[PDB]
Amino acid sequence: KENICIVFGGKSAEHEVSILTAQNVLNAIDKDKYHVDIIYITNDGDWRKQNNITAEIKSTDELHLENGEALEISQLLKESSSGQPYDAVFPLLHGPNGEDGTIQGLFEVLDVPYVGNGVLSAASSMDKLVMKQLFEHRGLPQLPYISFLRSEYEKYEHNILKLVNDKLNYPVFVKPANLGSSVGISKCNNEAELKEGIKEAFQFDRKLVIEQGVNAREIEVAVLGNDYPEATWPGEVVKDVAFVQLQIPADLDEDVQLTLRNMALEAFKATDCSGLVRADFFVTEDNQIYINETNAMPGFTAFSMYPKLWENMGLSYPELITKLIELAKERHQDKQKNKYKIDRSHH
Amino acid sequence: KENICIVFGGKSAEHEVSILTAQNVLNAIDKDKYHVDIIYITNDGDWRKQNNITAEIKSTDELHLENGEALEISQLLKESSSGQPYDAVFPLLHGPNGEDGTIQGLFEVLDVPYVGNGVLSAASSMDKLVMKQLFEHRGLPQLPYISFLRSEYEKYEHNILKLVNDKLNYPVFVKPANLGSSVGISKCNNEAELKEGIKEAFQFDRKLVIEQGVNAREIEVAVLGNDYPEATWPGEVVKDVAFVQLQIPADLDEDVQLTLRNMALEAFKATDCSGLVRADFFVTEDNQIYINETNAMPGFTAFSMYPKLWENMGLSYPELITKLIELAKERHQDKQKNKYKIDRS
Ligand SMILES: CC(C)(CCl)C(=O)Nc1ccc(C(F)(F)F)cc1
Ligand SMILES: CC(C)(CCl)C(=O)Nc1ccc(C(F)(F)F)cc1
Repeated sequence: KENICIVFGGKSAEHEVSILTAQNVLNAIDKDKYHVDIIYITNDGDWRKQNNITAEIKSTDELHLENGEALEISQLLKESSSGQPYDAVFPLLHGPNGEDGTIQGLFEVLDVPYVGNGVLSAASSMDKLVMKQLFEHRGLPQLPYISFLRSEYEKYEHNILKLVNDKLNYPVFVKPANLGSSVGISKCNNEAELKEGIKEAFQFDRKLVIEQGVNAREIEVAVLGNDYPEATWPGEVVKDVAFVQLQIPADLDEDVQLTLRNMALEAFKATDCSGLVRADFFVTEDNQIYINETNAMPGFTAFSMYPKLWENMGLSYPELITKLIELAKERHQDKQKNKYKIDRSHH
Repeated sequence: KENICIVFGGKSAEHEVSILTAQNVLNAIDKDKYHVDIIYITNDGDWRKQNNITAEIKSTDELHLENGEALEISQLLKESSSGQPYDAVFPLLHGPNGEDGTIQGLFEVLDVPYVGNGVLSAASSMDKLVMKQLFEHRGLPQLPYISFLRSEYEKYEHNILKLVNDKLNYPVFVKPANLGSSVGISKCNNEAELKEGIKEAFQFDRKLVIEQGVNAREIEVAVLGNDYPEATWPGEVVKDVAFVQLQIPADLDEDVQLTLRNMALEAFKATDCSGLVRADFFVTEDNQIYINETNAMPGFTAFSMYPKLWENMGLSYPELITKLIELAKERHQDKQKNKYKIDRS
């Protein structure tokens, strides 16, 4: 019997979704295959552990832990309640700066096996500019965009504003590079809104992307695995006004669906993901495809897109959770075996 | 006094360079201006703190190392033995196990102010493929290269080999993408050899780079800063043949030097560095410049290239160390301002 830890909470204003997701994951986990503990990180960095979750979590209130296994973070992560290391830890949260890739590094430093994306991949996917450069190199289609540092804008503003006029069609979005789904973002219908836009965004971030807007469907593909990933049929986030209602499979023609699946695997590769990614695309009325972004930590409730895309392939939510644990072990085992191969060559 | 920590040692095979480097850095810190603790990571992964280094370390043996205080990972990592929070922590080591970027993540999680590159820049510069894609986007010149995952070579070996034949001149080098300077690098003069080198590299990595080799001088530029970084004149290891004395400034045309300085600033930005990078170029006999890589954790003894390059600009080694501390504070304060502003919608 394997030992699992769910870490959730966070100081970031995603506390509640993190908690709901922990409840969803906790309730889809079979407790006779898995010995499960939880760690709740407050909006304070107080780490609170509860051991041996053996029963359905009837309420999200239950999971606002008031108490933890008093021990230090290190100790809380390096041994399961069963006395052995964890087989897999689920980081169901962003870095308590809203960051990704930070908790992964903690885990890596403590030699804790963990679910999902590694450090480079989780950090890569949270930086829109790095993400777009990786997709471009991979040959994935993207909408026109421009990027620059604050230092660049302050020196070459006229040049940069020219570049937007020459390359992008209004309306455009000004977006901070290094947030997730947050402030700083403004749709701009003209140059004067652009400049307001840049200034507001520079208040939260020193690096920006300006992207061309489009009228398109939001189409998403779930990818699962490590070295030989698989992509779901696409699903659609149905909305009458772009500014969860899911349609799975998406109403797209078959060649488009296939192209999307393949580009999802490509996106997953381009950012060197592990465990999973959700690839999010724009698909126009005329079936022009652009990749919008990958999401290394997608909504993961039982009713969320990523899990429901798998259900449609016949991978149920409990099985998806098990598959991600297995992937997590494989990846950890593989990294350690390679450490051994290298050490040995050194010797 | 401000409060500094140096973390050093680590599982990795850099263990003893890391120890020497702590020693150098320690002896370059003015103890009337700075209170200083150190944390040694043991080969087995254990953290051991030695508080309040107050004298010159004449010999590695005056460092407790494995025999410092047992240290769990916690919020306390923020805290000096003075009872003040650390102003800056030097991570003088690579990821004890994994990539680089890992102890940075840990510091990020624990809100520890740290010197040097952040998660994404430390990680992306330990990944040659990601580093090369970022260079390319910035318009930096690089030697022709191809890359692939194991899974792809397994499926498409013949096409991949043809690609090298088509796109690259031999000799070529086969490089694991991940970890630095280490195992699984081959020089390959023909296809028979390449296929051997690929096979051998995949024992240690799941992702490879194949580069066209060149005959070039290796030339380096140190950069220092956060948002308004500055680049040193370039330097070179003195060597009559290209297949430890340094020449700083390097023996190059002024204009080639200026171009390298600018390119270094560009490489710093391309990988979104903080604090510092050393940008390492190949310069051919006919002055063709190729960025080879950036190094987020460059040699940092008193005599290492990175500190010597700054010494030539008139920035002494202790001033270098102080500047890195100040940058680390500025950066940390800036993230604190941003998170505050972000969180306030
Ligand atoms: C929607 C979130 C609560 C945002 Cl972090 C979330 O954490 N999702 C998420 C976290 C972790 C993982 C996984 F653990 F599988 F890698 C998948 C999805
Ligand atoms: C030379 C090493 C021992 C290799 Cl990991 C090393 O750690 N160098 C180094 C580490 C840290 C820093 C900095 F503190 F600036 F980040 C600069 C240089």
